[PDB]
Amino acid sequence: LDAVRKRPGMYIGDTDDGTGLHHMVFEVVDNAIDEALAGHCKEIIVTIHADNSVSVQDDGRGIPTGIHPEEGVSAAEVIMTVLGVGVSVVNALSQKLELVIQREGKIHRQIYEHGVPQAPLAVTGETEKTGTMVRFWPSLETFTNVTEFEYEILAKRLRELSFLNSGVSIRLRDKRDGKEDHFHY
Ligand SMILES: Nc1nc2ccccc2[nH]1
Ligand SMILES: N#Cc1ccccc1O
Repeated sequence: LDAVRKRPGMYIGDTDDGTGLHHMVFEVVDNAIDEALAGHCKEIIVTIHADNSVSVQDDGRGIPTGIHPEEGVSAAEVIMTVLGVGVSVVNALSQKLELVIQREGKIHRQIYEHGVPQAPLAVTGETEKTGTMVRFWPSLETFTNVTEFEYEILAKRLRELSFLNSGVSIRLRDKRDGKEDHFHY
């Protein structure tokens, strides 16, 4: 990930005018849509939190948790840390990122800071549900001037995605002012 950290703009887009900041969400959403497509209920929830973080939840199968035989860490950590630019870029450029995977009857959690895992992916509980959730706090060392998410920019893109990925439900929620949308074709 040091190649990303060296020139963030070349991977995510302009880090001063809001372009890159919003692209962070769209990259995560791309992965969440793929996950939702492979499951039964086919829904994603994008939430803008009051503290300027964003979470993306899917109801897919959960991304794989087993150890990657080459890399020697969880397959989930490989997705988050090894170079559509990929969600590893989002991770590298987030001051904090929380991953939650529900899969094979277990809840798994991991925290990253600036792309660095704070501990290995760990089982924290049992669950009947399946899916993946990522919440990320964009790094204010990287993203300047426009540091807050504009609802309308997210809504515009998610609407476009709902037509293309027809039969995937996309919910957008803003916890700052209560605004919400439900895109479903
Ligand atoms: N604040 C801060 N920025 C970082 C960038 C890369 C790795 C660790 C870091 N801690
Ligand atoms: N959110 C989300 C997500 C789903 C699958 C793989 C990576 C992700 O960041």
